[PDB]
Amino acid sequence: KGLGFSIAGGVGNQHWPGDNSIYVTKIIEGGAAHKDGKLQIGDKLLAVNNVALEEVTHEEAVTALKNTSDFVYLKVAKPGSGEKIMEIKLIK
Amino acid sequence: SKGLGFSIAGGVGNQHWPGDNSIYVTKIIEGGAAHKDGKLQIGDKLLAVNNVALEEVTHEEAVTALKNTSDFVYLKVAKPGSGEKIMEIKLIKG
Repeated sequence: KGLGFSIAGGVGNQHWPGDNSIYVTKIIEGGAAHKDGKLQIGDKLLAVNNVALEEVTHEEAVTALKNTSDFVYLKVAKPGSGEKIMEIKLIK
Repeated sequence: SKGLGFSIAGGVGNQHWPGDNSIYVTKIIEGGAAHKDGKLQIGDKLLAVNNVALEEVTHEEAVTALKNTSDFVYLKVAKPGSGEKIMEIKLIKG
């Protein structure tokens, strides 16, 4: 990053007991994610580009974030919403 | 994200055959843009999508290039056999 944010969670690395989801835990100031403004700390990462982030390890979630091009398509759910999915496009 | 009517495989870190990083067409949907145009074939090696070279890239990158396409798409493609090596194939999204 790159995109200026950090994540926690993953299978075998649960951020809440019993939940395998990836979560944003840190958003760098004046970084790509921040400058856009849509992404918030606590948001669940559903998918990066065409790679689903449900039931993957933390390492796979990082790999998925590296192997975008400069063009990034994030799918995200806000904590306690819907389920409603939201798309966030970002440039590295 | 897909209206060109085909799927790919291969890529750095996701080789279709050992040692081979190339992107290959592995599926073509009957009735789709690729099918109705008729030039693209299962087995074909995909070299570019518009401005994006696909020589030594991850599968995620190759997919992403095909994701960020508009109405008219330019594909560069390597055909085996006795013809010209590179074929360009332009397609309209359905």
